Amino acid sequence: GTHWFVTQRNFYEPQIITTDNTFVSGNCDVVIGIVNNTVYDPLQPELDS
Amino acid sequence: GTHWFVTQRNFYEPQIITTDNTFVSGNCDVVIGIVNNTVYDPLQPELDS
Repeated sequence: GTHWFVTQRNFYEPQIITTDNTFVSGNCDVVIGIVNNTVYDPLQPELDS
Repeated sequence: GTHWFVTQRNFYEPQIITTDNTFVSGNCDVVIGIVNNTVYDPLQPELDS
């Protein structure tokens, strides 16, 4: 109800959405039901730090 | 005939060669029939930030 988490189908283990846990394919205008959220980039703070 | 791609066996989905889709093992003088090409590194362009 607040933030989108990634989890396995056999158990519930909250995990933050990241570029390592997701794959970039297609655009947002194809998938039906796609939702908007913030994908965390682990390299973003490393480059800024 | 232009650039080498990494695609699935059951489906043809051209994708640029990157360090995430492959792993470095052995050398170039062992594997038979190896070809020369360029591997895209996502960390190289991010160095400007």
